[PDB]
Amino acid sequence: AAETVFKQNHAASGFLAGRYDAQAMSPTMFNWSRESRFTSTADGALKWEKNVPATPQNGAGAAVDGDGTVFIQSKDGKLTAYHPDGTVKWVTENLGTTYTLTPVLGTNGVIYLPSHDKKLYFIDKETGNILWSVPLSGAPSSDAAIGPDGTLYVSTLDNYIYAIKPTSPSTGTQKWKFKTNGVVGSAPVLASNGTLYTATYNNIFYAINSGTGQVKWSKTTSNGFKGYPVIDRDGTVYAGNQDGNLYAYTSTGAVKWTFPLNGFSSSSLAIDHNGNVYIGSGSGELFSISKTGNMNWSFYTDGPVRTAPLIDADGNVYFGSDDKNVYAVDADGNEKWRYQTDSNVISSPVLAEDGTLYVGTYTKLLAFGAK
Repeated sequence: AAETVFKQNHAASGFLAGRYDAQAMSPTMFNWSRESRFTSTADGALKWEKNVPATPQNGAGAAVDGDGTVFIQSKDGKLTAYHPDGTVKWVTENLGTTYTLTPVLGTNGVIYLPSHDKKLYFIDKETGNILWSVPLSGAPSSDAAIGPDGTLYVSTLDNYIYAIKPTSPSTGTQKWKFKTNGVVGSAPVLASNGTLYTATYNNIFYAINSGTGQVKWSKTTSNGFKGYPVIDRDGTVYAGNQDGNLYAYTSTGAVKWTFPLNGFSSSSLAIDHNGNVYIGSGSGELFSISKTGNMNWSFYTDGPVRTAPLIDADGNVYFGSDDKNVYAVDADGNEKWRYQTDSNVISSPVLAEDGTLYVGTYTKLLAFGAK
């Protein structure tokens, strides 16, 4: 257990509060504001590095529990639990290859990991033993988002949104399922009013009632949305589109505004307690954009920014780029430090209680400790 509990929301965000491990330091990559409640004095000095070969979907990465244990999947079928000092705590194998997702930490020590084996794994966080699995009709294309009652929402590659009850195979596991029109590119996120949001590469944006699985409203665009959106207190969805614009939709489906990214959207989003939203672009920039759609600042890198940015309690923003640099910037967009590595930084950063920053590439998991 950690000092303070994990919250999905600050005053300016509007995600649906789900049954996540409130005692963990970072129990989920997305479906939360991505503004850490922790500060960090990390100055860019590498604490350690491990070889974690991965191809994470939409910037998936590690999770950290209350004890500081770092859980991360590798594309060799392994789910590894690391102690804070880099030594292995346990390892479970034969869990799925090709693609990597985030091991989401639910209540009662359960890790929820969807597997390319077309299974949803219930894994004990303490030992790494598989409690049971739920079969999926297709390969999963998203992390597991957890509802208030523990329902798990994932998208599958055969064009479905699945609502799975967090129960043993002794009962029916399907709360509902929704056949989507096209390949899901925007993974399910959930808003305070109970709406689930997703989108497909047939250019359809869905607002789905997460209680019944019925479509509230939908919109088509000229191009497809990609990544995990963020939601503000008013229920407005901010989502990056491959046509080069960040869209903002109100909860009723009205277009609040758009902002041009000078390139295809390349990362999922973050929202701070002042209502600013952050997104990376294929143009190489990491944008900070106000709630009214005005650009606060733009940090330039030499490659597409695919890591979903992370904000700490002091307003510093951490991310990585396809120029193979890990970046830390202050709340005004000025560089604090950088770190050159051998592979593209694509696995979104995570912050531990003591300010240790974990971030990953295609080959390595990195750890930047305190100063």
